[PDB]
Amino acid sequence: FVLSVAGGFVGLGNVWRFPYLCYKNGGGAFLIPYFIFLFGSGLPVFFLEIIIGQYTSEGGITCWEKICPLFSGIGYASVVIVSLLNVYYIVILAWATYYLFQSFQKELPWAHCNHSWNTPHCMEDTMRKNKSTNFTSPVIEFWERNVLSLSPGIDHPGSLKWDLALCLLLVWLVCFFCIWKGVRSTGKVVYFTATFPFAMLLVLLVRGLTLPGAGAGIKFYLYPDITRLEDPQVWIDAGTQIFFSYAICLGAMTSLGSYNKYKYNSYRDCMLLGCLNSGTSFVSGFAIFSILGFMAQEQGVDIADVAESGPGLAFIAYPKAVTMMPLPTFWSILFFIMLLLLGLDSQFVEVEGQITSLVDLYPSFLRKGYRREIFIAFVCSISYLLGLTMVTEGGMYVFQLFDYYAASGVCLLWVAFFECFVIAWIYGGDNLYDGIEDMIGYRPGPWMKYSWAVITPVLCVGCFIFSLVKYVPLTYNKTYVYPNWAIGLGWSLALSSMLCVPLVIVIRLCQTEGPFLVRVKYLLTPREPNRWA
Ligand SMILES: CC(C)CCC[C@@H](C)[C@H]1CC[C@H]2[C@@H]3CC=C4C[C@@H](O)CC[C@]4(C)[C@H]3CC[C@]12C
Ligand SMILES: CCCCCCCCCCCCCCCC
Ligand SMILES: CCCCCCCCCCCCCCCC
Ligand SMILES: CCCCCCCCCCCCCCCC
Ligand SMILES: CCCCCCCCCCCCCCCC
Ligand SMILES: [Cl-]
Repeated sequence: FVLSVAGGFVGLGNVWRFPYLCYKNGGGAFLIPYFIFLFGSGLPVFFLEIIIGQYTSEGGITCWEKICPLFSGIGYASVVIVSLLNVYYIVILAWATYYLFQSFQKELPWAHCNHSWNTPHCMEDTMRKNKSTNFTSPVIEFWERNVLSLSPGIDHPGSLKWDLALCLLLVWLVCFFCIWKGVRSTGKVVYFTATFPFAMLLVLLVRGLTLPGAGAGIKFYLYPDITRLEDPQVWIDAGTQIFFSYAICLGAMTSLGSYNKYKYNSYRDCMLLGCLNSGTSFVSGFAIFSILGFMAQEQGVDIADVAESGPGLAFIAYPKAVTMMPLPTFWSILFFIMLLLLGLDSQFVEVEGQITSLVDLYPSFLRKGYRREIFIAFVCSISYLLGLTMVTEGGMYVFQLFDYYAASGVCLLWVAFFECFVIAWIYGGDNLYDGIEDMIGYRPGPWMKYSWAVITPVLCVGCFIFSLVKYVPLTYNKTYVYPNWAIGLGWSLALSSMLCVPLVIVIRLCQTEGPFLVRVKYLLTPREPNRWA
C-alpha cells in the first residue's frame, strides 16, 4: 500500500539508538521528555520543513534565500551536520558486516567461552547461579575482546584493526558503484524490502516475550522514576532522539518535499509517518527489555548492570536472544542481513543528497571542468580515511564523542530553534497559513503556529541553559572520564556547524551598500517565495 512506498518508519535510529539511550537514562523516565518533545516540536518541525520545500520548490539552501536572505546560513549548517554524520554512521554497518561474516560457522562464537580471547573470569551464564568474583559473560567478552579490543583510554589508540578496516572498505565500496550507478529500487523488490524488518522484529518480540523474567524487564522499561527528571541530560537525549530519527535539520526533508506537487495534502502524510516512526521505535523496546530482564534473572544481578550502557547494547542483547532459538545460525544471518539492509538505504540517500548539495554550489566547475565521478570518489575516500580513526583499538571513545556532539545535542537544537524563530517571527505564521490553505485545500488548526512561536523556542533555549547551569561532563559506560582536550574537540565538532549562521549574516551585511537600517530592511524581505503560478 502507500505505507509500503512510504517506508522510512524503520531505521537504525529506531532499532540501535533508541534502546541504548533509553537504557542509559534509567528507563521509564526517558519516555516523558520523549513524548513531550514528540508532540511539541517533532511533528511540527517535520511538517514545517516539508511545507517549506513544497511551497518554495527548492532544496535545502536555495529555499532560505527566497524566504529570508539574511538567515541563509541554516543550509550551510545542515550541510556540515550531514557531512559529519556520514563519517560515523557507517561504523555500525562495519560491525554488522563483521558479525555476519563471523556467524557462518558451525557454532556461534559468543555462545560459549573457551576460546583464545577469553579470560579466566568467564563462566557460562547458566552456571553462575550455582556458584555466585568479577565474573563475566561470554557474549560481553566476545564483543569487547574480539570485535573491539578496547584500550585503557582514548589517548591509547594502540594499533589499527585490519579486519574492521577491510569491512569498512567493503561497505564504502558498496556505497560507491551504487551512488555512481544510480540503482535504488524497482517495482518488485520493495515488497520484500519493506516487510522483512517487520517480520524479523515480530519474531524477536515473540521470542523475547516468552522468556522467564520478562515481566521485570517490562516493569523496568515502563516505570517512570521521577527523581531522574532533574538531570538535563535526560531531557536533551530524549529531545534529540526525535530529531535524529525524523531526519530533520539535515536539509533532506525540504528536498523530499520539493518533489511534491503544489496541490497535494502532505499534512496527513507527515502525521502518519511520524506516528508510525514513533510506534516502531516504541515497540522494539519491549523485546529488548524483556531480553534484558531474562538475562538479569539468569545471571542473578540487576537489570541496570547486565549489559553495556552504550552503543553496544544491541550487539550484546540480540545475539543472546538468537542463541535461545532453534537453528541459531539461520536467525543470526537473517538478523544481520536485516541490519545491513536497514543501514545501507539511509547511507545511500544521505550521501547522494550531500553530493548533490555540494555539486549545486559550483555547477560550472563540477559538471564541465571536472566530472562528477571524480568528486564522488574523492568524497568517499576522504570519508573513509576520516572514519579509519574509529576502527583502532581505542576507536570506541572516538565513536561515542561523535555520536554525542556531531549530529545531535546543542547543534540540532540550534538549527531547529532558528528555523522556527525565523518562520514564526519574520515571515509570518498567518502568511504561511494562507499559503498552506492555498496548497493543501483547507486551513490547519492553531497547534502548528503555537509550537513554532512558543513551545519549540522555550524547550530549545531552556534545555540549553539548564545544561550549562548544572554542567556534567561526558563519560563512557558510567566509569570512563574523558580528558579535557577530548571535550574541547567534541565541542569544536558542534561549533563548526553552530557558527554558520552569524558568519553568513556578517558576510551578507558587509556585502551590501547603504545605511545599516536600510541594509537590514532589505535582506529581511522574502524574494517571490512561490513563483510557479
Ligand atoms: C554568504 C554566502 C552566500 C557566501 C559565503 C559563504 C561562507 C560565508 C560560509 C559557507 C560555508 C561556511 C563554512 C563551513 C565550514 C567551516 C569550517 C569551520 O571549521 C569554520 C567555519 C567554516 C569555515 C564555515 C564558515 C562560513 C562559510 C565559509
Ligand atoms: C568539520 C566539519 C566539516 C564539514 C564540511 C561540510 C561542507 C563544508 C563546505 C560547505 C560549502 C562551503 C562553500 C560555500 C560557498 C558559497
Ligand atoms: C573468521 C571470521 C572472518 C573474518 C574475516 C573478515 C573478512 C573481511 C571482509 C572484507 C575483505 C574484502 C576487502 C575489500 C574488497 C576488495
Ligand atoms: C597520544 C595520542 C593521541 C591520540 C588521539 C587521537 C584521537 C583522534 C581524534 C581526531 C578526530 C578528528 C576530529 C577532527 C576532524 C574532523
Ligand atoms: C529579537 C531578537 C531575537 C534574536 C534571537 C537570537 C538567538 C540566538 C541564540 C539563542 C539561544 C538558542 C539556543 C537553542 C538551543 C541550542
Ligand atoms: Cl526514535
